Amino acid sequence: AVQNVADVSVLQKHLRKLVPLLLEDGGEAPAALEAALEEKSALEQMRKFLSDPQVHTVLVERSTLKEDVGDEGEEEKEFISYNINIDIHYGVKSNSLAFIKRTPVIDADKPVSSQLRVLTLSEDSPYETLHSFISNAVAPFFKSYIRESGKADRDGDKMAPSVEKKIAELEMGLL
Amino acid sequence: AVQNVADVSVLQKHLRKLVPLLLEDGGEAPAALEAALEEKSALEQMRKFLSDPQVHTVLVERSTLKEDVGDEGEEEKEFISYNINIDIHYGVKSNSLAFIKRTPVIDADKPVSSQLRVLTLSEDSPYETLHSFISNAVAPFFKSYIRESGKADRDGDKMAPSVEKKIAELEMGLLHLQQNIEIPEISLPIHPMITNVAKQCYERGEKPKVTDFGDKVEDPTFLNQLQSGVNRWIREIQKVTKLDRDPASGTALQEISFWLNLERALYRIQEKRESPEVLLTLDILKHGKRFHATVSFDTDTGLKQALETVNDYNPLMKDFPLNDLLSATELDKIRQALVAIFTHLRKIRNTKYPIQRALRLVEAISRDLSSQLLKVLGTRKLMHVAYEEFEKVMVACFEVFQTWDDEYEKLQVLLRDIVKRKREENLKMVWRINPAHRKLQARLDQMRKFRRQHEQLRAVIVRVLRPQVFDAADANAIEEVNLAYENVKEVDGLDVSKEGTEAWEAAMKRYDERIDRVETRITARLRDQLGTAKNANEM
Repeated sequence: AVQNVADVSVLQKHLRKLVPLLLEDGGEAPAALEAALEEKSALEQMRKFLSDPQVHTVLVERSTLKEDVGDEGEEEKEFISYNINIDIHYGVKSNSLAFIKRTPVIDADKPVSSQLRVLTLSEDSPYETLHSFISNAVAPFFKSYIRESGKADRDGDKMAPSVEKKIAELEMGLL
Repeated sequence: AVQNVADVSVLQKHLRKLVPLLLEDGGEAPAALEAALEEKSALEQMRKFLSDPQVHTVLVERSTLKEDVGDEGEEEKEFISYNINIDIHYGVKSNSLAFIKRTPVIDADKPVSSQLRVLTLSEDSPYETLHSFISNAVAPFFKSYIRESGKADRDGDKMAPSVEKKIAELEMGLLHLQQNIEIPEISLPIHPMITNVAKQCYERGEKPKVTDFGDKVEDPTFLNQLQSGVNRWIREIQKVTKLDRDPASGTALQEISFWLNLERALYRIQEKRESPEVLLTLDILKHGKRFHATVSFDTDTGLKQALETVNDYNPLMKDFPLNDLLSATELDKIRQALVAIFTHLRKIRNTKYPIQRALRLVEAISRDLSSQLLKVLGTRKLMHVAYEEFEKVMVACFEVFQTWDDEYEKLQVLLRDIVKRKREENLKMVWRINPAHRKLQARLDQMRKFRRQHEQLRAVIVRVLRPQVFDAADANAIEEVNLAYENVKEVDGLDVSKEGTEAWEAAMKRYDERIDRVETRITARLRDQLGTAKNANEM
């Protein structure tokens, strides 16, 4: 929703201070993040994402580009870059951070970081990526909540055991 | 793989920088985090996490503890309480940060954040969250991965498209996500001091006044705290107000429960905010001209329009025949309730309701029928149901289904009436609906057929298979018809699996094989007995 909306500056600065801690494991914002700040297409797409409640998903793809080389027998160097993504895409040799509004309504007064839900992805293998992550994400948490919340004692939705079977077959197929 | 074990300090600093923004839009690594964060209880836990190439889950939370304080003056005191866990579960009144090692042992020399993925926890509705977020995170990503990897190009492995299909099964299979949590009301999430002061000023029975609050009646900090609490309460009631189960993916029982739940909740909240505490709070905040809170509360009700949306009570008019149906165990009562509920549906016309939602509810009714009538027929025990009684009960059930079909047709007429109404606004008018029971009825009707033929196959054996009424072929064929009848009788019954009908069809094509053996025998006896003349026993 749109009653109060966080500014481009504050959100982008938060992202600038946040990303290097992740895609550099505690590094500092590089020139790629500078371009991300200056990227007008990104500058508008993030405004659309923050404003529009139709889509609550956004993606930033710190991309590695095959930089040409002129060295003496040394293969081509890798150059860190940036990409903005309203949708999500199969990143290749390009690390990614996903931000989807945990709180669908958008408010500047509301903690935007606590208004957003954070995921990330480094390109090693999508198969094990999805499998292991959903496994150690929904196997313990979902089962714990359903068992301990008394829902296992509630017949209102026998939907939970069915989707437990669904989760199990998900993990089987993905592994 | 297994590599160097990381140290506490590096990841500790990383998470310390990451948390405070994610938790409360700042905080800059609060010491409450660091107290038990540095504690040996968490320290050995995380040493095991980094070292053991088998554990890949951890849950660091920080509950804003609702510390109940018994001292007079207020109700509760806001508190901070960092929490360490190695397993993940729904933290109550708190959001958490999970961390999954992508490498079974993680080191600092390679980027830790590269070898481990971050999850962050939702306390509002963790299930709806995880569902929607996993969907929006993997399904488009997985589709893009399939397209770029060319999984359709190499058909040697076709399991990735199937896992895409099962991901779709997950996402569109459950949307309710155990919806309709029956939250009818909550406590008062506002300033505690004003509440306790008004409580003590009214328990005396002397009408809590403007002045008894002292300067707090005009204190800017006190009034701002009142506004913040009122805004918290109004946001909570808006959140619970905007809730609406999707008509699909549920059931008519779910819809009626949803309707009644929202009805009683809106009643209790339309009777709750009128408590004198709320009234005096608003009055004394407006005393300092805190008009923003007043206009917000005036406009952020969000329930009025919902109240007229529920002001239709033909809902209950259909609900009662639904209850009769749920209690229905016999076909006559079943389509009696069908007639009544359809009449009430025709009576919904004067009321306002989402048309697509109404259609989805009709489909929910249709397959709820399918289910309960399946239960009824299984009760009838068609497994070895006798011939004539099978025909009788099937005629009954099939004419009840024809009554349902007439109800369906008149419902289409009502849909045309609904389109006539739609002429007032002219939105989408896509119409498509199909109860599964038809397929069920499919099997039903085809079973009637064999029953017919089998009857015809009995007396004629005494007539045509009997020698002019040979004995050896007669005996063989009567034995075969009896045994084939037995096998086809006990092969399937109330069984409603269509593949069960197919197996039955194999059994009856074998039946017809014996029958054609009989046809050959009887035609052979025919022709070898022919040639005499036309009259009677000759032709």
